[PDB]
Order: sequence, then C-alpha cells, then structure tokens
Amino acid sequence: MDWVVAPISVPENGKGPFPQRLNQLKSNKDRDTKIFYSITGPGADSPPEGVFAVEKETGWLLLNKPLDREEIAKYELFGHAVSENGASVEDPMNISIIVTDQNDHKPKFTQDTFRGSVLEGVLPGTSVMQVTATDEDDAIYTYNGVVAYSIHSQEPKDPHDLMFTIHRSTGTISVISSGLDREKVPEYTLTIQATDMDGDGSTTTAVAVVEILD
Amino acid sequence: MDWVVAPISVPENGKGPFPQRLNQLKSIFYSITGPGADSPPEGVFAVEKETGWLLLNKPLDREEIAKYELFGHAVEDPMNISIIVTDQNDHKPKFTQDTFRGSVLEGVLPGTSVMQVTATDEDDAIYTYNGVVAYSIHSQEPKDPHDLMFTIHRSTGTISVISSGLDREKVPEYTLTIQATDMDGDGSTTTAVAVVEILD
Ligand SMILES: [Ca+2]
Ligand SMILES: [Ca+2]
Ligand SMILES: [Ca+2]
Ligand SMILES: [Ca+2]
Ligand SMILES: [Ca+2]
Ligand SMILES: [Ca+2]
Ligand SMILES: [Ca+2]
Ligand SMILES: [Ca+2]
Repeated sequence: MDWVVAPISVPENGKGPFPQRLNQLKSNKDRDTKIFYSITGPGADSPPEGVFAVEKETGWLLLNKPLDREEIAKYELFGHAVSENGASVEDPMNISIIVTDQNDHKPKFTQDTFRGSVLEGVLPGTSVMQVTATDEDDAIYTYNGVVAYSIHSQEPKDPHDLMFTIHRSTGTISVISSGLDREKVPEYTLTIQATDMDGDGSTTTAVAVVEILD
Repeated sequence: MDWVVAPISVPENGKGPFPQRLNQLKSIFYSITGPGADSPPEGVFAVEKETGWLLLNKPLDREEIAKYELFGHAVEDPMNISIIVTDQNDHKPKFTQDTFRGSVLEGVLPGTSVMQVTATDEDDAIYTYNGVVAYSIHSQEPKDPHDLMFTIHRSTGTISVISSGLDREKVPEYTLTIQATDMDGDGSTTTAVAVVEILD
C-alpha cells in the first residue's frame, strides 16, 4: 500500500539545521543493481538553484536553506533514478513541495485615520463606513493572514458610550444607537484595532472619525 | 520510483474547511486504526472507504498532540501512516517574573554577569523560531554616569555590565525595562523590569 501522491509540506523559516532531510526516494529496481538519484527543476538545477538537493546513493531529498512562502509558495521538482550504466527503468517522479505559512507579517491598516459620515436619524444597524487592514500572510489555509477587527474605545461618550460596533471580519463600522445629534456631538473618534491569526496574533491600531450629518 | 516512507506534515489550527483531505491511500475497501482514529482521541482522522482518501476531521493543536501514528488497511499488510503536526505561533512570550534582581560590587570589570532573566514561550523552539525568545533592553534609568551601561545576551538573557563607572554613593541602583520577543526577535514582545543593585 502506498500514497497516490505525497506532496511534502514544509513550513517556511525552519530552524533546520541545514541541510535538512525531507523524505527518501526509492527506485523500483531495488535489489538488482546500484542506483544513483538526482533531482531537477526550479529549486534544484534551475533558478533558484541548490535550494534542494538529493543524496546520490541514499537518496534522501534534502533542503539546503530555510524557505520563504511569500517568495515561492510551491516547488515542483523531478526525481531521477539511473543505474551505474546510465540506464533508467522508470519515469521521473513528480516531487511537490508545499511551503506552509508562518505568521511572519504583521497586520497593517491601509490608513492611520479612516473617515466616515452618517445621518443623525438613521436606523440602528446602519453601516457608517468600512476600515481595512492587510496582512501578507496566507489567509486561505491558515489564519495568519486573517484579521479580526475591534474597537478599543470611543470619544466623546455622548449621549453615551458604546454607540458604534465593528464587524469582526469585514471591518464595517455600524451605529447601534438612536440619539445622534450634531448640535450636542458633531463628531466621534474611535480607536480601532486589527489582530491577525483571527484575533490571537499581533495587533495594530488606527483611528476612525465619524462625522454626524444634517 | 516512490517514497520509502512519506509522513504528512499538517500545520496546527488549519482553516480547512473540515473534513479536509490529506493524501490518498492506494492498494476493495479502506479503513484506519490507531490513536486518532479508533482509539483515543477517537474520530480525529478518518478515511473514505472507497476512494482511500485520508481525512482530517478537525483542526489540530500541536501543543496537545504533536504527532500521530496510524495504520491504514485494505480488504497486503497494514501501512504505517505518520502525521506530524507542525507549529504555528499561537503563544506569546512571557517573563517568569515581573521583576528580576541581581547585584554587583562597584569594582567589577566590564563584561561582569549581573543576572540571568528568562521568558517562556509554549511554542516549538526545535523546528521553528516560534518558541525562540530574543532578549533586549528597552531602556535604563538613571543614565548616570551614562546610558547603555548594560547589555543582555540575545538568547541566554544574561545581563552584563559594560560600563567602568559604577559608584554606589552616586547611583545605588539601576532599573532596566527589558524585552523578550518570540520568532527570535521578529514576533511579539513582552516586557519586565530588572533592578541592578550596586553592592555596599
Ligand atoms: Ca516569509
Ligand atoms: Ca500575519
Ligand atoms: Ca508568512
Ligand atoms: Ca496550539
Ligand atoms: Ca501538552
Ligand atoms: Ca511564540
Ligand atoms: Ca504553537
Ligand atoms: Ca562600599
């Protein structure tokens, strides 16, 4: 019994040490004769060369240096088996390296101050504005690139505190109170925050200023 | 050509969605046994009995279980299935104390070890830098006879005095705000205080 295909999933920024053993190739001509293993492809013998190698006789696939997913997220190499008489009896084997994400990028708001406006009598639940923070990490297979939004605080507290909320995923800020009145309060300042790993990672801070309209 | 053995490396806290395909077994019907499948913790992994696709049924936690050894079956002797759970940086570093203390005589020479501070991080420090702490000094008070009178070693957390001008009568005590940062200096940072007594 065997795997139909076995990609190797390798976290970026490994400590190693290097060179680091990945998995071991085995030719089909096992007992018979002496086999020599080689590999080819982008990452081995074309750009970028020598990121991967193979032990000619064993043939342990080796990683020679830490990877960076945001540079190259996937490698596709080929493994070759050749006897000491130069003959092969098997096709190249597809070797697939999937570089898995680490949380090596901090979230960044696209602006340090966001601006919105809202009419003094709208229905509670009404969208006021939407803020955005980006993260270069992967947000498809990991949370490392996924930002969770929050509001740290709000000024002034008039009529009262907690007049707005922000959607945790979308960053749409909403008003959740009646009693907006420019006359008493023309503008609100909210500290907003975004935290990667969907709330568990690191945080960054910006300001949202909400103008009350007539 | 083929792999002699192929473990499956699966990062903890995956988004999935679940159940999530891993690799597909090939030899008629497939099953799996072992801790993770049929014994505790039960139901974490499973297989589609006709396709042979190994499935993970929920996100994993390296800090709970860092690996699994399962056995794949067809109805050939059984195949070892190894799952390696790889680390994500889901813990922040934390000094072991809020305040650390050490002392030196005023005549000690530059390079003298004052104290060793420590911060812990529950993440892996073997394969990744997620649990690897890099120490630094944030700031020193007072700055008499000068600033930057002390260093801290980036990995050991040993605080050393490098100034030649210690004088208890003028300044009997230095307060250092110190830092520990995971991912060996590129991650999150936590803070504590180190108080250096100049001994009478
Ligand atoms: Ca990277
Ligand atoms: Ca990130
Ligand atoms: Ca990354
Ligand atoms: Ca965990
Ligand atoms: Ca544990
Ligand atoms: Ca950590
Ligand atoms: Ca972890
Ligand atoms: Ca004295």
